[PDB]
Amino acid sequence: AMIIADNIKQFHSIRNSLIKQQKIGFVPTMGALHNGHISLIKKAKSENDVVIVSIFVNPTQFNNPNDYQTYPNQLQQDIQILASLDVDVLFNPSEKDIYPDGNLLRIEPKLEIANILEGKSRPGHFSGMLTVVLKLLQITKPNNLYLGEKDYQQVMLIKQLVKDFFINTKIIVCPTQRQPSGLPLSSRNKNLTSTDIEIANKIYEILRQDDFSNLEELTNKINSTGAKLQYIQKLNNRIFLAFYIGKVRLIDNFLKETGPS
Amino acid sequence: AMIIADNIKQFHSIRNSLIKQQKIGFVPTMGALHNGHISLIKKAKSENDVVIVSIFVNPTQFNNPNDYQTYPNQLQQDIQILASLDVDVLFNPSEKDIYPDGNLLRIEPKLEIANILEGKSRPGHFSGMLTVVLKLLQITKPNNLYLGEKDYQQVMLIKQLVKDFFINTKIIVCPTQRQPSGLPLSSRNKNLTSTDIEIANKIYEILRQDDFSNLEELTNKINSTGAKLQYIQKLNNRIFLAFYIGKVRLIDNFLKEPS
Ligand SMILES: Nc1ncnc2c1ncn2[C@@H]1O[C@H](COP(=O)(O)OP(=O)(O)NP(=O)(O)O)[C@@H](O)[C@H]1O
Ligand SMILES: Nc1ncnc2c1ncn2[C@@H]1O[C@H](COP(=O)(O)OP(=O)(O)NP(=O)(O)O)[C@@H](O)[C@H]1O
Ligand code: PRO
Ligand code: PRO
Ligand SMILES: [Mg+2]
Repeated sequence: AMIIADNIKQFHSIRNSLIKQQKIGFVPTMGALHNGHISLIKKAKSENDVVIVSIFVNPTQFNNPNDYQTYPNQLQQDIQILASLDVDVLFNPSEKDIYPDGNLLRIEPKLEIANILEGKSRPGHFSGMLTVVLKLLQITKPNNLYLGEKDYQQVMLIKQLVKDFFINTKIIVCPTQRQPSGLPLSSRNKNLTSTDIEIANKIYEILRQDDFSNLEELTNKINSTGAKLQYIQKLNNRIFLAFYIGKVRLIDNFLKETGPS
Repeated sequence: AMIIADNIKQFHSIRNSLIKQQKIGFVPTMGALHNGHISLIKKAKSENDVVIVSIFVNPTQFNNPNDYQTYPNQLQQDIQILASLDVDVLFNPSEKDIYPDGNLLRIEPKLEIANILEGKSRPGHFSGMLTVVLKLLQITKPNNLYLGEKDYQQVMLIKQLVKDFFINTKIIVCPTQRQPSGLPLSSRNKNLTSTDIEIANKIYEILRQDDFSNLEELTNKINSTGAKLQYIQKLNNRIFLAFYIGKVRLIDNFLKEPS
């Protein structure tokens, strides 16, 4: 019963079948679906008449090519996961349908929140994500859109985007889903070995009780577990970080006062 | 009968009060209307049930400050003109309206056609225009967009923009309106002096005979008029050129065989 639009043409026909009198939620993803994804969907299903999920791994937002090839995909499973949530439409285009001409027109952010943290760390990542998210919104024309708090600046950036471009959509920000350790669910977590999860869980032991008072000391702890701490910083009440375990790269942010978990 | 909407909110309630059975044409402009502009509008009135003209001078497209200070305002004369055309809606917003938070998000082109001609001589300009046109379209949501062939690159660029961003609007291209001399109707012309105006026509009488076989010579000819030629080239079947007369900056493009 879930419909699958494999290309834009299919999706357009579906999309122009629905009335305006009714509510369309949209959850975009790169697939390899986990409990975090699933939470956004559920919430979408609670608030809307039609739920659209897209799965596209957008090339232009990967600054790291090996990351791009390394990126997990299991579509047949994602479809099964998606159909067991009674998702109405899976939009699953190819690069060729999103970028018929290649990437010739791009959103380039100039803001402070764009030059820090994830923005400094992955150059061009934000441009790419902003370009695809604009295109996805234009295609899906949703009433409601669901985003994880996990990628915080992503949310800010998309909030500005829909404002600046006069896109009529509510943005709902969903809380980050975590493991008991406090470790946030991530698709790239599939790529980490048993040895790494050990480290990862160690890191979160450290984070779970720590002051955040002294940041240089914490880096030292985290770097000692074998992961490479990339950035860690305080903004308002909130801590942000990124780090590598092996070749797998993970980000997190949470309220300083409460978290992770 | 013409609604003048000086802000987005006013404009929205107007935009969304309209039926699907009505076709909306849009003619974006920077104001200071001349017959070039009119020609576009006369063509929109003919193909549409509702015509929307906008006047916004977009700061973001200007790569020269004095060009921006220079840029001609006749707002009241423009309202008049737009009224004797029986234009339905005049949308003329302010900067706060269009860039509520400043200019944070930009359309940036990477293609050759944005790296040549007007693109070299006006850095930042194409990104500026693309951003405003995107906003303008996202706001007006029209069926038909009317653009002049005079800004050729821009036309090409807006054609890309529309296709890349999945906006359903037809692009309709309209022929350059000219003075008898062949000089293209232009807003900045209202800045030419009476003698500068005669220099323009000299330049165009020179263009009216050239086989365009030697451009350095055509160049020296143009420059001997007092003008300062910025560039001239053939790409495909056409000439593109731009030049200065004093402070005023003008451009053209046409088939090798400006009538
Ligand atoms: N643990 C999570 N809790 C809540 N939302 C999440 C979580 N993880 C991801 N999301 C959101 O799901 C959407 C898709 O994430 P996704 O695009 O698939 O790529 P990613 O962030 O680079 N790798 P991943 O960690 O799986 O998201 C985004 O809005 C994410 O913020
Ligand atoms: N002489 C002309 N003939 C036909 N169309 C024109 C002419 N001049 C301008 N237009 C078009 O009218 C629309 C608005 O132009 P405009 O906003 O005034 O920017 P512009 O290129 O600086 N125009 P201008 O300064 O008047 O030459 C654009 O699509 C133009 O290409
Ligand atoms: O462009 C993307 O892929 C990001 C990921 C979550 C939704 N938006
Ligand atoms: O209106 C504008 O912003 C310019 C001139 C017409 C098309 N682009
Ligand atoms: Mg994913």
